[PDB]
Amino acid sequence: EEKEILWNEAKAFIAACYQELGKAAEVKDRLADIKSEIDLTGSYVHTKEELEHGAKMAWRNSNRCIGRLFWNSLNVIDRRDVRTKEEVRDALFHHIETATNNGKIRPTITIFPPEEKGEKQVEIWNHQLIRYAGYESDGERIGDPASCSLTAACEELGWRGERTDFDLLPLIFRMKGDEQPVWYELPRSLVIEVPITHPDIEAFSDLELKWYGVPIISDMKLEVGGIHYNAAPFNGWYMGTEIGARNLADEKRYDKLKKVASVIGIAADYNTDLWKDQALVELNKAVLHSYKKQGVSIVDHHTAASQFKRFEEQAEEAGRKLTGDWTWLIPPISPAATHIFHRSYDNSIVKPNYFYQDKPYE
Amino acid sequence: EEKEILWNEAKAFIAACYQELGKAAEVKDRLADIKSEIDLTGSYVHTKEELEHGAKMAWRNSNRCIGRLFWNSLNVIDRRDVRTKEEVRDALFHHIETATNNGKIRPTITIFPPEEKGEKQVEIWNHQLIRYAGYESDGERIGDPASCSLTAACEELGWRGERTDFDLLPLIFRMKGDEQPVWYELPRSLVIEVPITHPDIEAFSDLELKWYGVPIISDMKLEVGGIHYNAAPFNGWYMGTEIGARNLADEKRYDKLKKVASVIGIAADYNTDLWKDQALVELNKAVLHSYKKQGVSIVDHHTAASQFKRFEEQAEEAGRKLTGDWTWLIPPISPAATHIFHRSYDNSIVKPNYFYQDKPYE
Ligand code: HEM
Ligand code: HEM
Ligand SMILES: N=C(Nc1cccc(CO[C@@H](CN)COCc2cccc(/N=C(/N)c3cccs3)c2)c1)c1cccs1
Ligand SMILES: N=C(Nc1cccc(CO[C@@H](CN)COCc2cccc(/N=C(/N)c3cccs3)c2)c1)c1cccs1
Ligand SMILES: C[C@H](O)[C@H](O)[C@H]1CNc2nc(N)[nH]c(=O)c2N1
Ligand SMILES: C[C@H](O)[C@H](O)[C@H]1CNc2nc(N)[nH]c(=O)c2N1
Ligand SMILES: [Cl-]
Ligand SMILES: [Cl-]
Repeated sequence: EEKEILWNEAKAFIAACYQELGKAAEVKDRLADIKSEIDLTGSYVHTKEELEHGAKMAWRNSNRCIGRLFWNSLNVIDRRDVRTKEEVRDALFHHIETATNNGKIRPTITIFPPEEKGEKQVEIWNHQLIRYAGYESDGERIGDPASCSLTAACEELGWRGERTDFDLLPLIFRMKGDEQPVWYELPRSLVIEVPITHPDIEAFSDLELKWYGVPIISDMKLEVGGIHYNAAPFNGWYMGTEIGARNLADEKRYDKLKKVASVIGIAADYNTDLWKDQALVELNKAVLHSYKKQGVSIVDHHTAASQFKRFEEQAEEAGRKLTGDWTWLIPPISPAATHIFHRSYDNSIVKPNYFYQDKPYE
Repeated sequence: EEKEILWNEAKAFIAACYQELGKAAEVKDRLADIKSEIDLTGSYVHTKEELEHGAKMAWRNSNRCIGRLFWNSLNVIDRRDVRTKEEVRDALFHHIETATNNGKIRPTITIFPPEEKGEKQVEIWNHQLIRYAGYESDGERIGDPASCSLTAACEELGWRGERTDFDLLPLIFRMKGDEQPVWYELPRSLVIEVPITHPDIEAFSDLELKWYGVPIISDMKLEVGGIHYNAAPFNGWYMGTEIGARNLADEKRYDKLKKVASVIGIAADYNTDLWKDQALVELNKAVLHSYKKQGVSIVDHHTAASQFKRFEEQAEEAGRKLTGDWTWLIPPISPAATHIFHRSYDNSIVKPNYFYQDKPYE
């Protein structure tokens, strides 16, 4: 059964992929090769062309992503050759360095050996390669609450955070055959961070806010033609609202709106004053200003939705069905000011794609 | 078949309604009476108790409405006795007067005779009882574009608008047996309007914006126990974002954000400045300020979502399933600042309920 699933997924993927690459005449022979390989080994190996186009198709098919206009320019790094934890560490360090590109962010994915029979070869524990620790004791929170459980697991492995609000978590991953993950501190020279200041309000620096430059999602499974790449970290650049309307604003994250209200000089006393809305706008202006001033890539939500509109037009022109998740594509501020809010999207799942998988901790 | 549908819908409604009213022992005899009445007449007549509770249940079941906490205090006016167009006009004038209540808005529904065999007795053409006309010629728009088609139809019936940006449309409705609807100008003494000013920015009055006090939806069908009340206008009060983030802001409505930007003294040149977001916040603060200053009821979106949270808790406490449409319940500004954004809702349709119906014009 598992073997039949693989072959059916393989057939669909190779046909579509080779059609897109103008290789339709080669499908028959490639599918023959594959069936034999599956018959003998219980699996098959993608060509570098298949793996690269597959990762790009997976991005193109991600219903929740507003940044898909740029799917075809994804930089795919093939690391299916790694066998040791030093090689994984160095590959993850390299990804950070080349994706960061001195601030001019390059969308990149590094692809590690895939699952064999559901057995992982490399298991990454981080949610993002660069993220801040979170702590709770004594009732008072320090850092990013979304990182509380992983931070606690790292402190079970001999690591200790300084307990600032912005401790960088170490890389943490497990190799097939090892019982415990290993961890490595991130070299600070690799990690660009951006201090948050406001273009007009000098007091805004009093909040001492910062965020990291490059979001690199490292806990999703890339599925391509029935092959499960559970370890394939990827990055784009931030849309500013992710930082300003969610990471720094959510009550269960950094919860900064009352402090923002205070430094911008407005009362935070009455719902009818819309002080939360006003604070959210100024915090989001500060995030965009600060990234731009630092020379780190970022996109505002209006420009992002305009880009997504072009992606919709591109799909229609290419004769491709468009899929999307309206509830995630709308930005969390001024959503009715974007075209997204005023149309609907088919939320069907199409493969290749990126999928959630169970956490190894918790 | 139609008759079977009616009986099945009647059974479900009477059982549930009488259960809620502590009248469970009367269900059997009432259902007997009903089946006979259906058998003889092809229909049945609600008691005043059934009609009143039915309208309230219909509101409670409206998935898209954030204001449902107050469903049980709906003021139901029974006008199933009307037979003439003068009686309909006077009933609609009365609804406006008693719902408006000098600014302290009372949620109210007036219920007219229902469809008989799909044949309407009274057919209301207005989308809302109080709404502004819209015109397009010469390329330039005047008034509310959402009213363009109905305004054109009214001008086919001998009415003529002054072509200001805020012309009040007349009431327009058709009686069973008449080929054309009749129209009646609204007495201005019945219509409260609110000029839009800003609490801190004096220049805001230069925009000369206003909106009407009471939104009274008059084109939906109330369905209760298989009976179709196609004419049953209802009103609550506004949530401020409806006016400030949509009616005055949408590009296909009054499209005022660039003018707002100008009077609040910010540039409207760069997406990264978030000038649309800032303009939206100040316009929405002005709307809430102006309604409050005029003594007209209105709710801000933060308070409304807090009320909706209580509605969710009330349902769970009463053992009632909650249904909702996430895509409409989230407010169009700062939606992630409300609890609504962070949970999900079952969008199942439950009756009694309010439904769209085909327009008689267009
Ligand atoms: C180039 C810049 C990019 C931008 C501005 C962008 C923007 C976004 C945003 C704003 C989200 C919503 C995230 C959230 O609210 O937590 C998102 C989701 C997503 N993006 Fe993109 N994205 C970009 C590139 C990429 C790349 C390169 C990939 C993969 C190759 C990717 C795959 C996804 C996926 C899978 C999700 C869904 C995550 C989930 O369900 O939790 N995106 N994107
Ligand atoms: C008491 C104050 C009320 C408030 C603040 C309120 C709030 C709202 C809001 C903001 C919407 C979304 C409208 C839009 O975006 O166009 C809505 C939808 C709705 N409300 Fe309420 N509402 C209230 C009372 C009522 C009443 C009294 C009824 C009926 C008896 C009602 C039935 C509905 C229905 C049917 C919709 C959906 C309209 C559609 O699908 O187009 N509401 N409500
Ligand atoms: N653990 C799960 N999933 C899960 C649980 C909680 C949260 C999440 C994801 O949380 C998101 C909340 N906003 C955060 O996602 C971060 C993200 C994802 C994609 C793009 C993001 N932003 C960017 N611009 C980019 C990052 C990388 C490329 S572009 C950020 C996932 C599971 C569910 C079922 C089985 S496992
Ligand atoms: N014509 C249709 N429906 C339709 C078409 C276009 C638009 C609409 C409704 O437009 C809404 C856009 N936001 C406007 O609804 C106005 C509204 C509805 C409910 C509550 C509203 N606000 C309030 N606070 C209240 C008004 C009355 C009680 S509370 C406003 C409905 C049909 C579809 C299928 C068959 S007919
Ligand atoms: C396509 C989309 O569902 C549509 O534009 C909806 C979105 N959510 C909404 N929500 C409310 N409250 N009112 C609306 O008119 C809309 N428009
Ligand atoms: C319940 C709801 O679907 C959930 O909170 C979603 C809403 N839309 C979202 N949209 C984005 N882009 N990111 C998110 O984390 C969420 N959260
Ligand atoms: Cl993030
Ligand atoms: Cl309205």
